[PDB]
Amino acid sequence: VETFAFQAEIAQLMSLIINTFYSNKEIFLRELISNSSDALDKIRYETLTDPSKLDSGKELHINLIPNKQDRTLTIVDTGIGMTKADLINNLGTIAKSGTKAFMEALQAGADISMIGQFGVGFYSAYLVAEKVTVITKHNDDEQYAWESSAGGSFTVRTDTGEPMGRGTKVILHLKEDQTEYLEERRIKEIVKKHSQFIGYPITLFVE
Ligand SMILES: O=c1[nH]c2ccccc2n1-c1ccc(O)cc1O
Repeated sequence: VETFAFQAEIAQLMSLIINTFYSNKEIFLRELISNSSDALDKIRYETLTDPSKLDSGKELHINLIPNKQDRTLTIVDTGIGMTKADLINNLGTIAKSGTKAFMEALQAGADISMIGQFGVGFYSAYLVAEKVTVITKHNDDEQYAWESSAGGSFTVRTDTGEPMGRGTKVILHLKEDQTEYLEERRIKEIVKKHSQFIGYPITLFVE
């Protein structure tokens, strides 16, 4: 198990998110589904020039799996996935995002609301989760599990668990007061309101 520090600005962004009373928390699901769609688009385009890219799995979809017993909501996609390097760089640093302008924008006009337009939508997961685990398999690497309960650091380790072929699974370990996101009716309404036009099947697994 390797432990890494988040880039300073990401750590600051996470604390803000972690501690906010921002009301419209449901946007977290929109952001994760939008990230999954992007990942699926990526593997799908690459497969136009090289069909063998789908040897790890031909299905392109997104599944939502609430688990009331474990208090987890899991978002699984079969997109392009992430290499170890991608995990460390993309979830650990500002990378390609507009993080700095977002951090500045506490004086522009928008609050916590425009996160997704600044390329940092992923972190909205911390509005509802005390901890996030990301399990991922990219065609070019082994399967890895990234995890963080914020606080400034994250871990990365080889994942020997159930093989996924290719894709990314985000497991949200929900805060005790955010269990509404495990309710079928709530999940349905959020998908309909924010993600209805996503170009891949989004399937809710009923408990
Ligand atoms: O695993 C991934 N590879 C990607 C490539 C491009 C965009 C998003 C990508 N993702 C990705 C990132 C965050 C998620 O919540 C889900 C994902 O599938």
